[PDB]
Amino acid sequence: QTHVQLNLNVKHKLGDVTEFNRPKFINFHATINENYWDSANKIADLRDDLIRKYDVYVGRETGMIKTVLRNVKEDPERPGFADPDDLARLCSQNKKRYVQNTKVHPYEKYSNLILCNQFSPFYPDGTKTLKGWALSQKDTEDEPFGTASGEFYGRYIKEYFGEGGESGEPKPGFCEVINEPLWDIYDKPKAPKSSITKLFEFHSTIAAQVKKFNPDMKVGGYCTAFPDFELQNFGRWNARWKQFIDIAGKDMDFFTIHLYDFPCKDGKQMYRKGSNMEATMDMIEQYSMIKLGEVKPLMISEYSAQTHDYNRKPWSPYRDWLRLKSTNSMLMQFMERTDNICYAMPFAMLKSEWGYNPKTGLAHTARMLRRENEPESFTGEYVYSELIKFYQLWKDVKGTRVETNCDNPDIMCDAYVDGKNVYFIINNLDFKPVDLNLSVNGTSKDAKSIEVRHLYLKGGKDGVPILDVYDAKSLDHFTLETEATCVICYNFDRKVKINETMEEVKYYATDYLKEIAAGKELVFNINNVKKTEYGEAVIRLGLGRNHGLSLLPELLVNGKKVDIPDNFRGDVQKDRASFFGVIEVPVDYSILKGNNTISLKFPDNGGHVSTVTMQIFNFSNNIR
Ligand SMILES: OC[C@H]1O[C@@H](O)[C@H](O)[C@@H](O[C@@H]2O[C@H]3CO[C@@H]([C@@H]2O)[C@@H]3O)[C@H]1O
Ligand SMILES: OC[C@H]1O[C@@H](O[C@H]2[C@H]3OC[C@@H]2O[C@@H](O)[C@H]3O)[C@H](O)[C@@H](O)[C@H]1O
Ligand SMILES: [Ca+2]
Ligand SMILES: [Ca+2]
Ligand SMILES: [Ca+2]
Repeated sequence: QTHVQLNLNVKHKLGDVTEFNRPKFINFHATINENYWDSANKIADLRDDLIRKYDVYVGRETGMIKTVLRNVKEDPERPGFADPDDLARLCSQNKKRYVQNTKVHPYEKYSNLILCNQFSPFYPDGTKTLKGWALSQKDTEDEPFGTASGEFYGRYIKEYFGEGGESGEPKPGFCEVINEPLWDIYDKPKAPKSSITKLFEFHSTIAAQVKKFNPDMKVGGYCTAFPDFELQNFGRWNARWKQFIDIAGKDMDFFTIHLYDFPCKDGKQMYRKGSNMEATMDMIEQYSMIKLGEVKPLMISEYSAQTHDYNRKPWSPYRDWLRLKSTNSMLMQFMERTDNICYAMPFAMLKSEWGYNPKTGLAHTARMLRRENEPESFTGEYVYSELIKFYQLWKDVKGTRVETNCDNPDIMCDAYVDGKNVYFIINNLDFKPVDLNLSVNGTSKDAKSIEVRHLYLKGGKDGVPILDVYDAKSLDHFTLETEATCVICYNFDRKVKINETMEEVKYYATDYLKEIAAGKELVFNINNVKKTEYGEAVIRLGLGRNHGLSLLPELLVNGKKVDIPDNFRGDVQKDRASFFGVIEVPVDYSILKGNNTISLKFPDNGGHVSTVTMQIFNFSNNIR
């Protein structure tokens, strides 16, 4: 059994973040003004049900800007530039439409828009628009590559957006440069395999042009389709994200990636959830520290699962479950880094009827709504898909973060206190049910009530997701289902008193990315660590090694032996080509000091230590 402990009087502080951020986390890939809200739905006022009742935020949109780019006339004075007058005209037409759409204006308080360009025709590779012209491909001193694309983007933002309501749509919170560019440039079938670093320079040019027209706008990149750092023995890291940080890092306000699990690609299960995405995110942060001297805010503008083996099938509840389980796990992991995550958006769109292909009968694979007669036919009014269960599960969750601990790296836990209510969230990374023994410490009173919410799969493969919601007189034990999530809601007679603090600080090494040779000591240094009287600590070993190679180095911390656990967060990565993941190693707090030496010795040759980082948890008093 796994012991899960909730210390509800102990605030968990990370940087200056102490509270659950619903807009940052409980959101989806939509806008308040898409016309799909307003027709063909069983629920008459769908915004009120989805946005208001469930308290769900938006969003991200690429289609409006694409339509303007693809239809704008060319500047007669400057070949390869959008005409400023026609651009203003098209933007004005759209702005007028927004201004007249008064029913959506009260929902602006739920919206912080991520704007982004689709790859084509924004990337200036010669692709022509519907008006028969291509964005300038020049790369001169006065017209660096992407100048015309950048000017288009900057002018679009300036011309279309207003200050809310009758003044126009509020400005975006964040401007991503370009969606999944290296997928199109390098990796897709029949990709041209043009210059990778040219794309990175393009980001600097775009940022400068956007900020010429819109000085306060945050710009980011590179919006990576598949951040797969270990590939080609870390050659992929060295050619891509390393270079992007080196070239454009100083010019970006935020970094942005996409994170998709592959639960079923030609019958293989290749997950990021668990230790793999920890390694990806640690490598971005660690190298940012080395090169830039700071961690850059990270956006995850799309995440969950891509379901290859089900993507030529019609809709099913099971396909939605594949997405749900990835979303819940990834979300917990992003919550653990809330101080350095600026936005994380599960990839679920509202309706995307544009994505329905009448040739094949295939609807879009990530929708909040589906037609009543699906999967048999794409007919009938729209009703919620199973993805609504995510928003049902997370309903109400807010408040001050408090300390949890669970003694199984495959179980993730978190908790938030909102007055009299406490939300205790537990997620399973294991592929079997896990029996939990629950302890709630820090109050003298029993809860007045307990509501259990449990999201799991019934009936195995091709089964259905179930959201069980029930009241419990007590909850000392609970079986969490395979890859399942529960949210346990405790309600107390009076407001819960939070009277202690646990402050988490994450420290980075002076170096990274070291090759492993058998019996050869690798030495890392983590310095200026601040200790208090009482604390705990975790060393985070990012390892990228072929299968068959040891994940159990000899570890010395300040000359003292520290044991490495057999179990780490998530799966052993069997169907992946190699192992890439962070092994989390608890370390006795008394071994640590301000300047620390971490030594690793492996028994075999090959692979790399990608990163060594450390989390310190400092307590206000002797809370253990
Ligand atoms: O990298 C593996 C690929 O497998 C293919 O079977 C799949 O079609 C392909 O999907 C693509 O993935 C991202 C890049 O472009 C979109 C497309 O669906 C998506 O954003 C990819 O998964
Ligand atoms: O494919 C054209 C449509 O794309 C929609 O947005 C998509 C694209 O960017 C976000 C979202 O998903 C990605 O995979 C991209 O393909 C857009 O909303 C529509 O109006 C069309 O442009
Ligand atoms: Ca990409
Ligand atoms: Ca990559
Ligand atoms: Ca494990």
